[PDB]
Amino acid sequence: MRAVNWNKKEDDFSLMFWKQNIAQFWTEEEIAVSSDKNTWVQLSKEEQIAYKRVLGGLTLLDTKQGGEGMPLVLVHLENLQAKSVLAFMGAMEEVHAKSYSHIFTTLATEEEIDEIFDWVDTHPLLEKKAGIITSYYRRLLKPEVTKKELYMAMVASVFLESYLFYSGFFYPLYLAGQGKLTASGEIINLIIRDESIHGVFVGILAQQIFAELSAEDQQEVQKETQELLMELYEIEMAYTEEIYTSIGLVEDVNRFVRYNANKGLMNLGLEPKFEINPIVLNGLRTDTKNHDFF
Amino acid sequence: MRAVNWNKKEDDFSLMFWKQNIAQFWTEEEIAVSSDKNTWVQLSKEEQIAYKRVLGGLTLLDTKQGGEGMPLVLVHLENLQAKSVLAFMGAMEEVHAKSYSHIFTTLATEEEIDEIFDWVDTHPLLEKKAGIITSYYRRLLKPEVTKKELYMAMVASVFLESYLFYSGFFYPLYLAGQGKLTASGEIINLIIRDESIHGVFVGILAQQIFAELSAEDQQEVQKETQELLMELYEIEMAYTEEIYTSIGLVEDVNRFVRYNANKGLMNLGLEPKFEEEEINPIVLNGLR
Ligand SMILES: [Cl-]
Repeated sequence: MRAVNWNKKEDDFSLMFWKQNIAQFWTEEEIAVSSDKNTWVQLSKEEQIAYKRVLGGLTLLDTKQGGEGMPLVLVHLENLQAKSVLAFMGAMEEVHAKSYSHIFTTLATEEEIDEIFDWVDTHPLLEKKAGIITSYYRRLLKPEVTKKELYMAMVASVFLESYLFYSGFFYPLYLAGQGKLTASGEIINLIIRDESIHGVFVGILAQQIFAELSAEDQQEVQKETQELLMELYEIEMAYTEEIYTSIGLVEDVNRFVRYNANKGLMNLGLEPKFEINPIVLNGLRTDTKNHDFF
Repeated sequence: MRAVNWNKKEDDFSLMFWKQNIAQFWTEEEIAVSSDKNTWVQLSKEEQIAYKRVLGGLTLLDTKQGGEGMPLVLVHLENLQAKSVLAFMGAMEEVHAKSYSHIFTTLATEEEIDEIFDWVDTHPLLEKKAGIITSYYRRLLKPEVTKKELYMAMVASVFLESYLFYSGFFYPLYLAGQGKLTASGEIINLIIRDESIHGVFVGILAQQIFAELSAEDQQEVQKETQELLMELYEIEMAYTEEIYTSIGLVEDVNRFVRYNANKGLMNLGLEPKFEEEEINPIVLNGLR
């Protein structure tokens, strides 16, 4: 039975991503959020509700990625060095989720927070969105998986990390780019810096598996991938209408969703399928690599 | 579908263990090991081989715990706060494995290191003991698991983290207690500080799942747990004989194995099964 041996590279990139994930390590206690209250109270009722709801949705996606996606993808990987990186990435998803709770504690009452998490649990679009992704993960709950099944779980992972978060990330970035809730904006930037490298790494692993598939299986997963992309897009368009219509931002968020869907495709080695709001860009500007990335 | 909500406690202990695991965070780059070369070269070849072999075995157990044990136990937990803790613990198992490679790079040539890992992969006792543990994990590769299956995977996890490591941890602690390889000894101590809290936490979870079983299921897993303990003991005694006979420490390591088996049992809420003894005082000084 093999032990991970870092003296003998198993691939050309796992060490670099291990080191970068470690270098980017942070926890919920490094960014104090209390100073955001001065601009929180200046938001309208409708803007506060949108902010809290998008944070709830972001929390759900991190919960599923750290607790189902990374574990089930990594257990079936044969590359022990890449397994190591994914295990660390899954732990950082849990750090991300906990950081949203830290934001909530500062900006909302105990009762308001619990109302948001009840709204998340019963929300039909969030349940549909997360169910679509996790179906590909739950297919891996068996002793032996095919490369097609593993590939499609990695696709789902890239789409969650590079794409599905961004209808939610929009709003903390939009406010921060206006000087509002900048400390929470710093946290979201740290989260984005991690998710960006997560999506690149899983996308590399997916491309390696894809090349190992038969031509017939390649054509089948290409179709499934394009269908999944658009299935999620339909749900995201319903979600942006639900969240952002009250505050006038639906079309802006949709452009941002498409931008990040294209990024997810590129992480998988695929061409863009869709043809960034400047205030969002300014809210990314606090992190040099985020602003360059986007 | 539920998102983790740390505002509303799911149990009385996950937040405390979350905070402690974060507080204990460290990586491979924080302890420079090159100063150990001065005492490494004073060891005989037999001592050096034993050290490298036991680190190879420790690396195998971390590989399986981070890459199979924690993932498969956590995926079936309903408690999202406890899931969070386990995901972090699994990542730290991978950090531990990477730290052993850091020690290897300092103390051995590239060819020597690859020889150790080939020795690990083809070792029959390491394959057997790892296979016994991972059999309980692999039973969780299905959409729905029973609480009996989850309990026995948690038992296997506590036995690995609180017990099976210690036939290997012995020798770095013993040498460090004598002033030898003390930088590597500092790393092993950081690893032990993590594994100790891992075993306590998983043991708490196991006791919770146990209380949720029918009496019939309780009687079954109680017996399976005692049998597993002693099946692993028989393998560990073969392993200590193989590793430590050359350097005269077999009976010393066996005492330490029994001590830590008892700790694993107590982490599960179970009574000790081996003669309760004082820890070897040289090892105690290596923990100091
Ligand atoms: Cl296949």
